[PDB]
Amino acid sequence: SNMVKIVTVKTQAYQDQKPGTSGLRKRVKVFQSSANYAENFIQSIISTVEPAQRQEATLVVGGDGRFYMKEAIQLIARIAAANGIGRLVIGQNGILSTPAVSCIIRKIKAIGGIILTASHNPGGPNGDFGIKFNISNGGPAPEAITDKIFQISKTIEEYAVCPDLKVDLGVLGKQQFDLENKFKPFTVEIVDSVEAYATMLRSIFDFSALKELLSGPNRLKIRIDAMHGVVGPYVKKILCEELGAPANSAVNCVPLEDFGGHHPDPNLTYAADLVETMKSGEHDFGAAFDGDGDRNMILGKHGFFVNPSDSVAVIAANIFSIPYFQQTGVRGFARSMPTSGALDRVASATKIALYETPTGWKFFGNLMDASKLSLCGEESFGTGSDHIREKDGLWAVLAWLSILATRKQSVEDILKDHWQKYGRNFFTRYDYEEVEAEGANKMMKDLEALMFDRSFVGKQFSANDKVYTVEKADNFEYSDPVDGSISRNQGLRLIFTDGSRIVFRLSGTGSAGATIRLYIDSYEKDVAKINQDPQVMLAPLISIALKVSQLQERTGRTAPTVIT
Ligand SMILES: O=P(O)(O)OC[C@H]1O[C@H](O)[C@H](O)[C@@H](O)[C@@H]1O
Ligand SMILES: [Mg+2]
Repeated sequence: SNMVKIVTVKTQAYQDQKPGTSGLRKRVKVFQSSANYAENFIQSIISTVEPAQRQEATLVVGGDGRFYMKEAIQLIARIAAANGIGRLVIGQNGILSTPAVSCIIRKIKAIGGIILTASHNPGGPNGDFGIKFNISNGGPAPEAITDKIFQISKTIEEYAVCPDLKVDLGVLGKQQFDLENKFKPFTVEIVDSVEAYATMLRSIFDFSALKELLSGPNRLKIRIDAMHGVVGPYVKKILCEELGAPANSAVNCVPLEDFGGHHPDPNLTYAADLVETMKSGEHDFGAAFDGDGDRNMILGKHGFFVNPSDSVAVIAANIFSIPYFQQTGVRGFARSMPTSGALDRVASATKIALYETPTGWKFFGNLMDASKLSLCGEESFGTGSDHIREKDGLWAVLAWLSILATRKQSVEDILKDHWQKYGRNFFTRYDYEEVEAEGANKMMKDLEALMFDRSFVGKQFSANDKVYTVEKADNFEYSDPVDGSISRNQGLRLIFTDGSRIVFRLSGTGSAGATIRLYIDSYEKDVAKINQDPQVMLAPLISIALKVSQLQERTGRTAPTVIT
């Protein structure tokens, strides 16, 4: 069973195996009931590697532990072997967080990786399955490569497979497979899921300082919720075993194939258990990760909610508490365009460049690969640095713990100090889910044409005490300074003279009919206004956003589906 035949299987192409920014995501039942669905796609990824480059190539493979992952990893090995891929590096039990895969690709100079995750979407027999492809910089495959995969998948007629090859995913070490009529062996390395990632973090952060923060009498009390997803064993081996947090600090830290039956998505309703725990007042700091570990929600004593746009501003303002940045320097800051302007206040005060990018990783990774980006953030619970080429939720928690250790203040007092220094960007996102496309597209086309008229800049909108004056209004465009690409129609912005913004986007992650995302960013300098309820302070700007867009009239919605 270490010697196996290579066979050619005739297959039929599917027409919809189109990777997006985040991979190919289908319902598990589709993968199961569509013959050769996964095989076709895996073969299609590998066909993008020139045969002459396969023998010396390594692919990193792992996923978030959801149902169907181990069957898929076996299939990757069976096809990789038969196609002449020299070596796979696989996390034990198939487990690798998305940041760990990025770490390992870059550490061992793999040609890329295949991540078995649908991120924050549910899993289990009735949920979703995802297949991501990352390339040699450890980041997501860019669109030129995912298009080739899609093209290959639509006309594929056969794949090569080693049907008798079986990998033991549970034991560490090197497994070799001799292939019938092939001279060199196929090699699988099962590595510890956490080791390489933990070794990386060990050089970024001061584990001594953190261990002192988290251990003993006056320890910072923390509660970390992996939501039954991939970050679980990372929490246990790093925060508990190595840094000395008591074991009760790690909740939902055993990966479950169905993520305990819930969405592994960190926000106030999907992580309501963590929130309710934090309300008790016993713990100083709480955090939640998504299913594959690149997203994070940060909570403080009493359930104080650090909104992600503030979180990256705070890290930016205390960035040299982290030894990595002490030693590399700060090459730049970035946030997606819809993210709040809190980061800009910090970057302006410290004379560091601020990149405002369209939604999507590739803009961040481009700037990182150019040595221009050290810290980036997304209002959708994303924080990252150039230590890898994916966002990193556990990294962001360690960043926070490092800042708490040097600041010696509560999470809430750090935010109050921040807002007093930079002013506060009150922020919320309204999601209108599954609105009819005709209404939503009409709402956007009409609003854009309203904004383009000569009189729109300088117009004044008032609601209560607030007056907002239009400084600029446009449909966001981005000329990418690395790859030359021009990204257009990236979101309608109403930029007011006072620092506030309204942003409208249509979601590019198509559900079934459009979803509208309305971002409200209201800047406030007054000290008697910075400690107010955000929804109260955002109401004037929300009123204006609905009035000028005519959203209720276009869509029939009187209320968002989700407020964040
Ligand atoms: O285009 P949208 O629907 O607004 O989604 C954009 C989002 O897609 C994924 O969920 C990524 O994890 C996020 O980085 C990104 O913000
Ligand atoms: Mg994710």
